Amino acid sequence: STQVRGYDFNRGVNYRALLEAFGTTGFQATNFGRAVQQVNAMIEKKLEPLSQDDQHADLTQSRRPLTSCTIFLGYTSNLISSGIRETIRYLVQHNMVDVLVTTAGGVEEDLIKCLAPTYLGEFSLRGKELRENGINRIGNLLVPSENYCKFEDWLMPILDQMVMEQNTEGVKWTPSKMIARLGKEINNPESVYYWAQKNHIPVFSPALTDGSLGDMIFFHSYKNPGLVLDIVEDLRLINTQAIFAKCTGMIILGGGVVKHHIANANLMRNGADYAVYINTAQEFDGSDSGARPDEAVSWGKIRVDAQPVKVYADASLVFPLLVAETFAQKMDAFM
Amino acid sequence: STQVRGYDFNRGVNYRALLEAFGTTGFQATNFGRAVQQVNAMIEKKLEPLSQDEDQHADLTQSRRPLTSCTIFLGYTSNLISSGIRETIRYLVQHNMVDVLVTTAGGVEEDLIKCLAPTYLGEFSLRGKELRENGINRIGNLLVPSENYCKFEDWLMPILDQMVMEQNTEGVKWTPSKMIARLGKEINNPESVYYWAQKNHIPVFSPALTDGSLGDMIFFHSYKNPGLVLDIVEDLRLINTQAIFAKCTGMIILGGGVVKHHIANANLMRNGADYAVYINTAQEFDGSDSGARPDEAVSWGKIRVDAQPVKVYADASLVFPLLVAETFAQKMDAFM
Amino acid sequence: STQVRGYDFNRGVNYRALLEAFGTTGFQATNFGRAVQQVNAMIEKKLEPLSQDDQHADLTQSRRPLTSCTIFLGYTSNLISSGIRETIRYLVQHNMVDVLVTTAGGVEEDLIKCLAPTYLGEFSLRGKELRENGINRIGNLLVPSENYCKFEDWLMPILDQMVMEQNTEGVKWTPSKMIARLGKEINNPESVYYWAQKNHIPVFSPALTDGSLGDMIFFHSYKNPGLVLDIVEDLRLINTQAIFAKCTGMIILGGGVVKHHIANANLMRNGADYAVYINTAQEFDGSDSGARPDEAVSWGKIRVDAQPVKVYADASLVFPLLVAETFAQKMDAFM
Amino acid sequence: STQVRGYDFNRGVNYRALLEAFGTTGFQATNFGRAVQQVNAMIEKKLEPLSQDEDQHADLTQSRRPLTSCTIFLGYTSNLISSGIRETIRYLVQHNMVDVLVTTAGGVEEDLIKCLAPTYLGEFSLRGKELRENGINRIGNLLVPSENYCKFEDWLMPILDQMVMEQNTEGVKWTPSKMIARLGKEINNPESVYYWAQKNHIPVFSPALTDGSLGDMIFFHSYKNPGLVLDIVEDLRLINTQAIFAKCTGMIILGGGVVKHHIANANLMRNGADYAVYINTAQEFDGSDSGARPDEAVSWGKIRVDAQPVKVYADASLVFPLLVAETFAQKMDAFM
Repeated sequence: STQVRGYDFNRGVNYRALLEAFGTTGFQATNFGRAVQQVNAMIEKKLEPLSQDDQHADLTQSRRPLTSCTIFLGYTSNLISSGIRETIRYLVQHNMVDVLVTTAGGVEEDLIKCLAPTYLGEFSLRGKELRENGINRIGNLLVPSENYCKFEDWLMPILDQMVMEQNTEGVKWTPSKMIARLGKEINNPESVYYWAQKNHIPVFSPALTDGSLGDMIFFHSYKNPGLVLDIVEDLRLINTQAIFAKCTGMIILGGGVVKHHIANANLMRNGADYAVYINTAQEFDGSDSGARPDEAVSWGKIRVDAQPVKVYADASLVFPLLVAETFAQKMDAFM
Repeated sequence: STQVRGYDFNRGVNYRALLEAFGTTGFQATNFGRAVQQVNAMIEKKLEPLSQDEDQHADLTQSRRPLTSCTIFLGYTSNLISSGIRETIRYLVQHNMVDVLVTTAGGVEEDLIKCLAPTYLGEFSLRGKELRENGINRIGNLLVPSENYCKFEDWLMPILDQMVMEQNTEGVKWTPSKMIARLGKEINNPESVYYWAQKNHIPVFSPALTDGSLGDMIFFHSYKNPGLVLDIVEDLRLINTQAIFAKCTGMIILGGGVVKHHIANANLMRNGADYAVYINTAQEFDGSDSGARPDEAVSWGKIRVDAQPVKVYADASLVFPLLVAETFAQKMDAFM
Repeated sequence: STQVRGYDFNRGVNYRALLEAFGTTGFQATNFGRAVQQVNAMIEKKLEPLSQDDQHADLTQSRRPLTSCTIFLGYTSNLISSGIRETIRYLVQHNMVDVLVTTAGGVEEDLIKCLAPTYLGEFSLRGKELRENGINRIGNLLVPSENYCKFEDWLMPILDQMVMEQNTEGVKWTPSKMIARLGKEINNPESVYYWAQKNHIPVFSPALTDGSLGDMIFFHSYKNPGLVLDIVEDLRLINTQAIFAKCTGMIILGGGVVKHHIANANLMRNGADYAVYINTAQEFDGSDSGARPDEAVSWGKIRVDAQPVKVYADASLVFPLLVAETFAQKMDAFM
Repeated sequence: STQVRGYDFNRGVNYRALLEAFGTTGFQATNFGRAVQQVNAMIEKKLEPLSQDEDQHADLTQSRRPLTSCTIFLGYTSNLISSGIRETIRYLVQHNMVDVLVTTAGGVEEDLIKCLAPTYLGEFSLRGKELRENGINRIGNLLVPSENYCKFEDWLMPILDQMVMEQNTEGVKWTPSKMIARLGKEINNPESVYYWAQKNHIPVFSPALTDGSLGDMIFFHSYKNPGLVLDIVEDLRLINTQAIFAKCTGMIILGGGVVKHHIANANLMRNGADYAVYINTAQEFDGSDSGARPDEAVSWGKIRVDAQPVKVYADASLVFPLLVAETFAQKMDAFM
């Protein structure tokens, strides 16, 4: 049995030792330490050599090579509005995860940040005055409305090409296919989705129309009717990523559809081997967002022998620390 | 200037008086009282007749549903359909008291499956290992046997066969809302929310319909019978049109996530809902949309500036039946 | 096994049936139903006749007669600022509970409401403007500063008498003794503490000085030095209420010291027989406020065979409903 | 106008840069950055010298502690003393970096008991029955053997005997803070927070000191040796005087409850703290003082209007060591 003991600042300030001490500090600090261990277990399993074949690509319909552990990373839109956008972009840029799952805000806000920035503000700011000045609030963040005007100008010509390619080149569009195209078009190394499509990391977002991107598509469809986005084919693509995995881990930031969609794909292989949740949602109202990992065990979305971890924390604080002690330590092994 | 005072039980248990007294009790009790006022304002507006000019603009809807002076969007998370709030929602839909539903995938199939097999009471603390071993799945403090989903598979597969056939031979262009209407017709059971929704021409939107057991079944089905397409773009036009050509709109949103965002974003298209009540336990401090106060939506134009929206920070399983008792259920005669 | 089913409004509106249906509705509605049952179990045990003696009074040093179940009711100050003040006053007026535990705000705000009201406001109101207008915010409630001026005028002459009685009539003051005296002085049937002292229900508040009452005592002590408030004797009084109980129940609204103090007194009898918590606090930071009842079982503050219930809810909503279906149904049996 | 940008790990793991980048990351990460700025402002003020006039007013304190330009109140709940944050708090107290402590009863005795026997890591989910049967008590995901309290009984009883004797024969008028100072002297262990507090003349206030294991022991003791009095009125004068004759005040408050309220109410006596940082997970919507935003305290005059207080919505076990690393620990040389 391990004793409780916090970091002793009489040693001075060594950050690596400070973070290691979280494991024995208790409460959510201990769960953070447990999360470092689970993610490092995922990474070490991923780095094990493997031997397998063209077969894989025919049943997944993916160009992505299999590894010894397929890592699903899911995150809510607000985290793409935050600086965790840079954290996620880093992992995708270096091919450290295999599948992304977000909400529609979580696609478009990455793209818009390549056109214009998001600013710091305060939770307290009143909507009346903000609206009168053309500013939209996201938590304690602020996005000028003009940001979406620039987004519209950038996007309309691409939508025109997508409709044309659909009606004459046979393209059957889905959200993931669309997200890849937008990342290719934004063509900017600051963008998560630019790196994802370059590295053949698919992005699933079955509610992609539920945001500003949806708005644009709606307005565009009266100037250029025709665009269809199918969600059934994306279901086959994400589920096959899970079924034909050697091992799977889930890193899930926040709740909602991103949490559920990743968990349900792993129910196809009767469960994920590793799982970390980081969110502030609570169980007591029965919502999937607030459920402990152990609920997902009852369903088989996480294997009974797994040691899943939830850290009850704002991921804006915890996720960069987690990456610092896990993925960022093994950068040499990813090149 | 309104003074704080609680209900005095020296008067006896006068239930209506006790509920009315929440308004002056403070904290979330006062917010409940404000939510009752906001929903009654939605209902009073809804029953007001359309002038000639208003009728002209609302008829632009190519939908069969009679247009009213207030189009009410009801959104709820899947857990509430697993709960007994399924019963509350079904009643409102049965009597045409709301006009548009928004939910998540689980929120469709658990209503249908409850017409095949029940959900049971459990405890939050039950461990996943022993439950999984006995083929019981946990939803909060509720429990659903795996057998339930088998029954659902046997029921749904044939319908999936027919939908593919109608897609391919009759030109049907399926969307989530059209599939949900169809599944409601098939279930053909007056205990079902979606049975009543399709009977009463109340559309159901669920852009992430594939993310659950229904998706599992579509996925398996697609291998013995491929090609089913569910387009989300057409549904986006359909929900947005409900908001654009409304004389007035109200939002009643239970929980967070896509249901909260999708309803509010549809109302951005008319420069804001006139009335809105949120009921949920999510907190704002992580910047989630689920935990945002209504005043954030005001920032965006999703709720009008002159509106007086209300958030009640409570589990809807407690609050929503009380809210309905004090609002819609008092005007039942006006809806039949 | 019980099926989930909510109330069917096709029956019309019968509130008693509506509340009963919470038990089968799920999530916190089910826990509410479980709480109704636990409190009704407490009340039914309390109403069982008993046979015992003067002995009791000598080891508790209390005039309160023993019953078959001693009910401890604890609540945080904010609930005395709310209308739950009326709910609590009703239970105390009719001798339905045996021991009260609150914080200091929870004493003085009951007394002040007999001099001037608390008003409705909003959580959003900014402190700068409120302070400039002499208004203090409590959640979405508002208390003018003048309220505390009236309180000061009312209280100073009583403090003078208490110091005099201490230094010449031997009175050894404690918080509970003081709270009884203040309830006697306010002499107003709207006051919780007026009814508590009339019915010999003791009020424990070991941090009584941590509020406006504390302020006043502080200022008074420079005009009239001498007042001592001992907490050791109040410890003996509350613990003996628990030790010499036939059975005990705890109804605890909110967290903090009120939750802990009641639970620790019941650790003296190796546990309470019935227990209901109503609060919105969460466990994940390890605080006693957010702990589930099952933590208290590990300590022996609740008996292993008990079936304690926590309702995760604002007590301003839930407590009047709970009382309506429990204590208020048995009013005839309390007269 | 400050843009949102996160730390770019393409730069490597530069820990100081990563922590500084929280300020522009958003949500609670930005609040952490603001908390670092507020605490560094407290520290910079504290190290500024007292002018002649300022020295004159602060010396009015009849306390031994050297007065500084900023009196810092550190408050924390009992659970944090059970956690490894005990280690963080002890360091600050050891090096005279704070001036007044406020805690709850558990917050005193668990520090002393850790000098007799350790606390262990557990899980939140461990069931109370099997723990009780094996004489293990649960504190969140931490575990304390019952034996710990037996060791504490054997250690404390003799001291209680002496305090009664000094009360009765030497005229000692005991209060919670005086008892805590005495228990710190007795423990005589440099791992103990209260050892260092009494060594450095840092008073500890705990009006509800009786509400826990220490109270249990006082209670039992009072039967073989009655009469111990702990007066809370004198301690009220003592904490209030620390605030009234301060040149400047800062509050660092971890968690809610009496510690939060008592520190803030002491600062009402000077018409407000100049600096304040709250770290806790409590929510405002039930109207609790624990969950109130700092701006509520502004309403009361507990925090000055011109202050820029900060609440970080996080478990302090995560945040507080990071905060200390970026503030107090960078100025260690100035405090020795």
